[PDB]
Amino acid sequence: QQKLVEVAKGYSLVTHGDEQYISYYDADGYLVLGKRKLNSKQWTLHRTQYRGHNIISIMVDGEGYLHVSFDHHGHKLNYCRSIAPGSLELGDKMPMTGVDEGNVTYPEFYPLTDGDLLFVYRSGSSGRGNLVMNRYSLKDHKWARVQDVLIDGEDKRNAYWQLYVDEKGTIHLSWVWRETWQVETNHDLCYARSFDNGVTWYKSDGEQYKLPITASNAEYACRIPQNSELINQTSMSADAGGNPYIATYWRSSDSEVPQYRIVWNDGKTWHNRQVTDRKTPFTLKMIPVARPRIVVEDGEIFYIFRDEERGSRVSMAHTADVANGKWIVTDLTDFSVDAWEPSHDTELWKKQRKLNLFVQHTCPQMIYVLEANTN
Repeated sequence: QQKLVEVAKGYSLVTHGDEQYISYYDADGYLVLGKRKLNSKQWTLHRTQYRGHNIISIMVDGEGYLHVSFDHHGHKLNYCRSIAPGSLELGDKMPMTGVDEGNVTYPEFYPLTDGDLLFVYRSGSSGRGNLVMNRYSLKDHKWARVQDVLIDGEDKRNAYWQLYVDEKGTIHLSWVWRETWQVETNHDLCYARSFDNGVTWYKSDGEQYKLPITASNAEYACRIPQNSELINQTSMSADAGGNPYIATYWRSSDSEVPQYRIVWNDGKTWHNRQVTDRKTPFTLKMIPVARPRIVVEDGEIFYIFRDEERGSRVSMAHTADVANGKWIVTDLTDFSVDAWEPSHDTELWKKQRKLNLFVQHTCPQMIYVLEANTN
């Protein structure tokens, strides 16, 4: 039933309709775009005109156009669109809004209701990283700025964020704060959501934010102090009811051992729960565990990770119900993928409840799509 489907060797996975798209850098450093029909193993692979840092984000809009952004130097925005619906061929680089596009890192697309797109990036044009958010309107075929300043670290702070657009079109946002250049100064887990494509933001209790969101006015999903081995830049999800779930890891005050965690809000309060039972300490001050990924089905969680304790396999922790059920931990591979961190086809889960993972041994190594069993 589970399958490990070959793509190609390389030095980011999205379904639209019955086709799955992928992006990676080949051995010669060229950005490749590929697609297959679902339930087949034949990839059409298109080496683009662009050569490689090395972050690629793709998304397909409601018309079937592929939008692509890549971060090499962390300077000018690199943004292209396919020439036609369904095509892997890219046009020339183009602007989005033409404003604040000179110092771009960590591009991320998300799909919105009715075929529109969201774009989030880390802008460096102030001298420090700042979340900038744009929307692509399918009806007028242009990009517009949604927020210039959403999370404000004032003089004192950087933020590291993750987002998810749920099955109702709500934008979920969570982040950690970081005080200095040192990773040990990560602290806390904060939350916001928007029901109106990023115009207005709320806390989970229904209180409306007055923007920007600072450390003073933020909703704290969890208070986690500095020196807790709290990692930055993970992922989050939501169920069909719009309840948010955040996956990360940190170490409790009394323990030497960091543990994977799930943090979620049930409509009334925040909960957190330990996911596995690790025994090996590590400190962030080659990290032996990966940043986690999650998919959810009404409280049932599939939590994807990688841990030196388990031989650096692709691993899964699964619970039938995050509120009450035990976690069953298994390996999806029986081979090490070393420094790999999970990513998955977010749209395929939302539309079809199939979990597909981008898998590659990470230090040319074969890229695979792992088609996991979840029911």
